[PDB]
Amino acid sequence: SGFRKMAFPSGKVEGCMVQVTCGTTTLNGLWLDDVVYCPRHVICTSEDMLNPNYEDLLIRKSNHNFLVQAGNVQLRVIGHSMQNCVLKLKVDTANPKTPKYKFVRIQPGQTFSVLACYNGSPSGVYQCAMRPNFTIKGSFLNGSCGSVGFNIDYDCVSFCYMHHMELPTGVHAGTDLEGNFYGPFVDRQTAQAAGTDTTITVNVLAWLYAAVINGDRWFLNRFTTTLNDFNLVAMKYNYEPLTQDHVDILGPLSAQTGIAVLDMCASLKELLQNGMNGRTILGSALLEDEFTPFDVVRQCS
Amino acid sequence: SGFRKMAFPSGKVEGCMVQVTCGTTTLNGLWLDDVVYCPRHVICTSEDMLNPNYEDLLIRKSNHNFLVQAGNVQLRVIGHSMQNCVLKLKVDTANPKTPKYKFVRIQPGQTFSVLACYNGSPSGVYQCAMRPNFTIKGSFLNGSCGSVGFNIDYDCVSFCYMHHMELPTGVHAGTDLEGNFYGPFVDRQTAQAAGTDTTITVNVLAWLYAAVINGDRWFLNRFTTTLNDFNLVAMKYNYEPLTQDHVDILGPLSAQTGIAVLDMCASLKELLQNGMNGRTILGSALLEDEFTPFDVVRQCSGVTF
Ligand SMILES: CC(=O)c1ccccc1C(=O)O
Ligand SMILES: [Cl-]
Ligand code: NA
Repeated sequence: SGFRKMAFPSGKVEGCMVQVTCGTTTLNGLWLDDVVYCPRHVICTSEDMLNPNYEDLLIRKSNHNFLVQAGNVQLRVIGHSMQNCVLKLKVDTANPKTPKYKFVRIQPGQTFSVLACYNGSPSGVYQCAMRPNFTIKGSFLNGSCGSVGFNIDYDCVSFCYMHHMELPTGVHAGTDLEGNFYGPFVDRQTAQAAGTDTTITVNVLAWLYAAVINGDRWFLNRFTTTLNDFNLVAMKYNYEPLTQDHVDILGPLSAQTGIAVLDMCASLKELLQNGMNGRTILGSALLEDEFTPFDVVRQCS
Repeated sequence: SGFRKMAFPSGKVEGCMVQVTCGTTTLNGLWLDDVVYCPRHVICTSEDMLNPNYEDLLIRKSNHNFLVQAGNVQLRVIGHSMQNCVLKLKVDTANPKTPKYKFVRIQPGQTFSVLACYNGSPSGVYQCAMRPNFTIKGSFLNGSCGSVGFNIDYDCVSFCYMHHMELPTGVHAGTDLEGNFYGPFVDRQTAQAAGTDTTITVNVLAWLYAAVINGDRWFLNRFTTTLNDFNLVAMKYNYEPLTQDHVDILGPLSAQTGIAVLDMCASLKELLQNGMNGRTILGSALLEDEFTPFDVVRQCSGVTF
């Protein structure tokens, strides 16, 4: 038992991290087979920050303007193309540490591990969720651009995030590994701000199910609710709407605990009204929204 | 900017994990050079665990009584011995993935990363503190025994923990890699409980410094205090006494922010007395005590491995 914010083992991603340099700009790249993926803004200079013309800046580069370093080895760039906001450097060596991998674009509420890297070297690993406003609450200093987010369900590494920038409110924005941003953001230093954030309702319920599995029942009540009445109350606390999809997804946790999803929704309504009265759930004094139903079942008995 | 609970990158340790089976018991081993380390209680049946005689049980065993698997490869066991509560299994082959490593014993209050494993397969990594009562608040299921805890200093892995058991309260107990328990526990199926725990004062202060550095500042104030004064408050609230050593360890963060430790203790004093006035610090409603001063400086300066 016990319940912890738990990341995937990072070894399969550590073997893929490299340094990419262009002009005076150094950031992280991701080395899979014979390709290195990195944010295209590596090719920008001081004035290219506001309104860069990427197609114009790239056409002015040759393969030999890109310095790629895997530890001590200098990889040789033989090819370069752009896909959306991601630059792809072909190299003469395929990475011998390349794992089974795939690229997936996740939805708001999904969780992944982040391997924070500086100068192509890993610094640490932690768990994040894609917020409903398409940002992540990360830990990223200058030089962390090119750091990736991933899941490792069953020895295959699914890459879902590459880090591009920090927005003025201290939250983080990036792309899938095909270079398409999550949310309405662009790789320009023009004024940008995230939408108002909301609490991931389905994840809060999954964590309440986790608390019950780990033998906590103090927050339950004899009440139930309609899905509609639940959504009318929840949205008054900036909670995401709960859909029939979300209800279906909680089915197995419902079955294991014998508490119906709409009975647990009644428990959540009460917690939102009363708070915790000096108690904690699974070690938190807040309702936690960065554990998915899949996360809860993976970690729990 | 931003501040998260962050583990060390685990790859150097994933390359050392193997599966050890003896009879019906499977659990995890650590394979370093030509030795596999695991808990001695692998050699016990359920009946044995009630009142085990490890000396006597172990001599009755032989090398071929121990199945050691590194992925889809059997290792050949050529020797077996016991050091305290750890079994050492000498094998015919050195781990070609052995990193630069030391065995280290940590102090209460210090943090480390756990690589949770099952059947010799790394499953997850998370950051823990050795509690003042010598338990860790882990996440472990059946089969997790032999999972290890570690730090990284430059390119050297310092192994500090091997998982042995869950206590009735949901918290976890284990040894260093020389087989000495952390806390007053024994490897036997018997009634054991965690001492009442306390809050790691110097870690809470480090976390308030991380809050300030990330622009969380409401809890600050014009006041200051003394060790004596604060410590009488600490004692009252089940906090560790704050030593002059703790105040010296926080020097960097007191500098880099222009808050003095007793300045910051005055903020913490008010928080324990008054509460958080329904606010949060770094997205917590609790005073968080599993970040060391080193953890805060490492994360707010970008130290790499
Ligand atoms: C890269 C990143 O997230 C970051 C972190 C801290 C300060 C600035 C940035 C930036 O957007 O360059
Ligand atoms: Cl998804
Ligand atoms: Na003060």
